[PDB]
Amino acid sequence: QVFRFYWLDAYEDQYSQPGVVYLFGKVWIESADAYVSCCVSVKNIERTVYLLPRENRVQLSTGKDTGAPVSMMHVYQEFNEAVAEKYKIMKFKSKKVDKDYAFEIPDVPASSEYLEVRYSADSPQLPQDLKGETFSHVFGTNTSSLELFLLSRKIKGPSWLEIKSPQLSSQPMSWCKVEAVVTRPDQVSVVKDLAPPPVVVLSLSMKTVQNAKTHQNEIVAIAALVHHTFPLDKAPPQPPFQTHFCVLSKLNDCIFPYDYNEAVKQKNANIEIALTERTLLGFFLAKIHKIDPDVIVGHDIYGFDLEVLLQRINSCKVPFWSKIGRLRRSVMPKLGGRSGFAERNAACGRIICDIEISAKELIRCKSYHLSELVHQILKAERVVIPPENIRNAYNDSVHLLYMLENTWIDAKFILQIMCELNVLPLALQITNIAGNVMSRTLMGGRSERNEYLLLHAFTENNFIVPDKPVAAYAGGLVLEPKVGFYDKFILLLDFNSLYPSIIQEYNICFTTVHREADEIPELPHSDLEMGILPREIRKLVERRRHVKQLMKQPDLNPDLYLQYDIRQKALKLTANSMYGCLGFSYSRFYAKPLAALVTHQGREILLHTKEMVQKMNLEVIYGDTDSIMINTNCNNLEEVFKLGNRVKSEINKSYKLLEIDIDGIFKSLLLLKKKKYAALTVEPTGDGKYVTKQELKGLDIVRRDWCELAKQAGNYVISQILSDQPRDSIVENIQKKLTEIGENVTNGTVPITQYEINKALTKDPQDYPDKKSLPHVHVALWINSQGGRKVKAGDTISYVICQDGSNLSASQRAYAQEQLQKQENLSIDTQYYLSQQVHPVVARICEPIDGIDSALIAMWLGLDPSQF
DNA sequence: TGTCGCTACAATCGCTAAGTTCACGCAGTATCC
Ligand SMILES: Nc1nc2c(ncn2[C@H]2C[C@H](O)[C@@H](COP(=O)(O)OP(=O)(O)OP(=O)(O)O)O2)c(=O)[nH]1
Ligand SMILES: [Mg+2]
Repeated sequence: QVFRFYWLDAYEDQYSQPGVVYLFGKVWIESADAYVSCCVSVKNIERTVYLLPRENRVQLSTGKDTGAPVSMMHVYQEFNEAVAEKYKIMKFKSKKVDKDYAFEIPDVPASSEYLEVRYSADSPQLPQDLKGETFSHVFGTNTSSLELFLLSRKIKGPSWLEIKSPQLSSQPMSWCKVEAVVTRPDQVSVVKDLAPPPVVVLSLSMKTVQNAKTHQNEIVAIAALVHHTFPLDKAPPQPPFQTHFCVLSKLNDCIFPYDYNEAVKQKNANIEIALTERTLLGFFLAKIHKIDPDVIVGHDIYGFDLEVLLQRINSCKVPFWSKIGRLRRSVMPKLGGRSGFAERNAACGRIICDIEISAKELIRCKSYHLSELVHQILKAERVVIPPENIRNAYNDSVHLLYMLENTWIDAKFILQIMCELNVLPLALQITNIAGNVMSRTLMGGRSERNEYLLLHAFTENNFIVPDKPVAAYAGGLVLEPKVGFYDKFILLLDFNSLYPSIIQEYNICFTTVHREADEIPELPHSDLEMGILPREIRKLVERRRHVKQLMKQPDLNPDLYLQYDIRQKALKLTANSMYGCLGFSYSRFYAKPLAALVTHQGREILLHTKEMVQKMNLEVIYGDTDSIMINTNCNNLEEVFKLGNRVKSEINKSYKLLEIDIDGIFKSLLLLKKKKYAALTVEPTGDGKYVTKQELKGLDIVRRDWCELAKQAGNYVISQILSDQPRDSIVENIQKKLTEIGENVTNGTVPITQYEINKALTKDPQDYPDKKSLPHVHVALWINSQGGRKVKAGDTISYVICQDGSNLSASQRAYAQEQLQKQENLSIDTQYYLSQQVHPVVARICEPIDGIDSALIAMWLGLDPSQF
């Protein structure tokens, strides 16, 4: 009678169907000897409200205090007489429950007795501020059905579920293969210790041509790759894709090449040629229904792909739109709005993976557009078709097939990127840790993950969580650097998980720090037991430590090493976001006093460590909120390691959980400012042999907002300055290289790509006020003016500042590289680069350097020293 | 419709206020009527 399946996604409609949640997942059907998508509708999820009784009865209007003690019987009688009649509640089940509370609502005791009352989700929802003569507060009034279900059944991310006494649906309600109806939450249970089942992953790339007549993006091809046995707990398979299907349509007025049909037939691929976008969309929807993928992956899927698909479906009136998801509906949610919420609702039941968002979360790159990711991750070169060539493709079979194969290659690259970063396993792990839904986790962001983690933690410990909500404080202390150049051995000491460790050691929790509704609250007493937040953060820290230890294994595959590093960084960021959400104004658990206490303890710890190290007769030259840089004044590495171990042990002796570890040994350092230095990191190889690795932190050479020419010049200068050559030779080489770069720029021998400068966008180009015209924004608008895919918020834009004879400021002459290559009145402003891109960076680098100054750099670059 | 925290640096733009130059008065000498 039981029903075991692996649930992946959950969907709830607060307005359409009250008290109903649909769970989508995989179920093993023995006859087919494979998993089939199944949907389970958990109905009758009653809403629970906790009422806080008063100590004594109070008159409602007079605001008096009669003095009659208020018991649970009196509370129930009042709710049955006044409130039940007032708000038209017919049936409700009432019981007395002893629950805890420690959050930001005044006059609520830590532990007290409440009258839990439930009733159907069809009944009206009580107001959040409801009060009465016998009760002073009502909680959980705005509790969503999904949250109630997840917290009641203790479901934490994807996992196997067992359903008792399943029912059959009267009529089909989902596009899946198996359906089942659960009459109550209590009939659903969780079964642990079972491997996740392989899922279907569909990677799709589409090419569109915009109609300037209506500024509508019309789809002309969809190249899609599918793998039916993609694992969620193992390494990506090779080859990453099993089979594929291609669909290619024509425009409204253009026609196919002469012998397109014969060439397509000879190609032997699964090419299905749809005459019109309507037939193409119908075929795509039928294919999606047949495959029924569980994880649809793409690039800009949430921003461009799904939005265009749904808009064209609506325009062409493709009958069964709801097949894009897994539920059966008739009315499409209104498009637009912020975020991909419309897209997510449209694709309900399918986990949408946007490798753009995932790449932004996982790695750091100068640009996040597909070509840059392909070059950086896969180390391949991507051929880009200009939109004019896409329009002109309808003139020969060869070019049309080239366009289709380019779409196919883009889809393959998207799948390869998804597999390389290991996005799906990491999403599963983080979802299990947090306990939210996987689609939200893959949508990005840290607030929901930590919020659901703390929801699960507090709920399981008999606590009433706060109702969902419908530089504030000081931070870390940065030591004043001893700016200069150091040629001896510098020993770096860095704390491990400093803020998690502070939370653990000092027992900082909602139930331990007695706040008061900007003074740092008192530390908790050492008598109290460990709180919920220390326990959760300790679990996170232990998981990260386990991953790091697993990384230390010798002879590891470099790809597996990078995957482990990414996972460790993700866990570190998860813990740091758990800390940060305490100081998030819109968070469910906004506890600014707790964050202030944590930061104050961090500052105190750093100050104490600095004082201890200085009291040890050692030199301290830098430190950023958890770290210290020490000038050993030694040239032997063994003594450096010995002293480092001694000082690390001495510092660790004063703490119970906080530990200090030797971060690295720098043979040479260039301390310029706060958060700006370059060093030759030393990694010992053995038998007294060590390898020197360069390391730049915060310099302009490691920033995407500078031209690659300036970055190259600064890198060469830093390499020379950090070398062991005599100073005179270093200065001579710097002069020679600067003269060479000046000659190259003056003679136009530099490659054009070295002039690009990248600046990201915060809002849409339209939403930027008319604050003159910020360079990138300027170019951004041009890109939107031109006939190409628009540029939205959070998109990098590479522009080249060029001469136009305008006698205007540089910031108002920013242009795209294609603009320069096209227009005959635009030329690269050589003087601008030589004076404001190369000179500033090298001058900043060489500030503490003897023999080099701004005037000398200008002279070597061929500029006029006068102004400098 | 959501949206982790804070600290630091750097370029750009607007504002604006001190600093500067250029021009108006007085005194003297001189030339030229
Ligand atoms: N909220 C938040 N806090 C951060 C972030 N990055 C760093 N911090 C805080 C918490 C860290 O413990 C502290 C020191 O930074 P670290 O990069 O050395 O990380 P941490 O010491 O926690 O761990 P680790 O040294 O990598 O083992 O600064 C962040 O992105 N968000
Ligand atoms: Mg650290």
